[PDB]
Amino acid sequence: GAMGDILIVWAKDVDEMLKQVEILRRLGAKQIAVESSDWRILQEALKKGGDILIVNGGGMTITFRGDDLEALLKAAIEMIKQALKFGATIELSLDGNDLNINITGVPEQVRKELAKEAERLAKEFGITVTRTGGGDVDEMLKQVEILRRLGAKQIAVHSDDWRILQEALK
Amino acid sequence: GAMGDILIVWAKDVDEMLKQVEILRRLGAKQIAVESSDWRILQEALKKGGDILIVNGGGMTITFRGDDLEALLKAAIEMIKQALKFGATIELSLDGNDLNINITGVPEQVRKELAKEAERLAKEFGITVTRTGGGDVDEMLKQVEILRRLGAKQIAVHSDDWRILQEALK
Ligand SMILES: [Co+2]
Ligand SMILES: [Co+2]
Ligand code: NA
Ligand code: NA
Repeated sequence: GAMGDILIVWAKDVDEMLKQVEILRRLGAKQIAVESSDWRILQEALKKGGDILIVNGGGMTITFRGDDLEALLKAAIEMIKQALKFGATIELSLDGNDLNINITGVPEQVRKELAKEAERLAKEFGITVTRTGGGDVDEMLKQVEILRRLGAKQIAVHSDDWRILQEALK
Repeated sequence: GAMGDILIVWAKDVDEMLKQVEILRRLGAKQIAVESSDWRILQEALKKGGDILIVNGGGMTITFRGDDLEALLKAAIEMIKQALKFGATIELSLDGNDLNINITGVPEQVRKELAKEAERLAKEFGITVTRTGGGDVDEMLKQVEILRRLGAKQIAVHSDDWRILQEALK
């Protein structure tokens, strides 16, 4: 189309992803890329007829959940300050009662520390936290091969994530 | 490669972009996609031999600059709280004395309000701010055609950004 060739959907829930894809198709979108830390969401994107995926191999998505938005924001803000100081690239978005934080470009020991602070911050502010991805490099290599067997044509990875993973492979 | 087909570089400076691309090529990267609000950075990515670009049509990058990181973070945190409440998707990263905030999925009037808060917050915390992109939809359509004439093969756009732009076109 006139504005581009590919639309990028960041998918945090299978149902929300399928609804978003259908809305874009009705507006006349032809190619939709799906980004997720959740391997099951990317497999569902392929099943729906997509073939462009954005993976997160070395990083993770932290999801804070709670009815008080100001408490989600206080938890998220501490994660953001720490992650940026460690040199990570962050993607944030509000989705109902959920605040999603996609973190890339930090080594395994730093990812482990951030995942621990997420649990601590959730207890402090009286909210729940979910962590998606964070796998070792062998799990990533296995899940990418599975996406390819299921008919992925183009798999994209954040450069900072790819550089962390290459250093870890060596 | 084994981890994917395409590496994504978020480029905020032409020189930093060219250095990043060269580092990835030395590590054996074959296809590198460049993302920027800055049309000149995307044209430079094409000149260097790239052909996959991620554009920002309706949104903007806010860049806070200053020697005190705690002051950059206080300015950034207020932008993050406001932008998330308005339903925008945000991308953040520290780059030397710069804090970069890529904002998509808010209408023109809300983008205008956020750009004003950025100026105000910069004055409050004694730091400088730069705004990149924020163009009208006609400028986006013109700059996409220019990227295509300069040899772009695949242009990606965030779905939230594309939906804002489609509503604005109508
Ligand atoms: Co991403
Ligand atoms: Co982006
Ligand atoms: Na903290
Ligand atoms: Na504020």
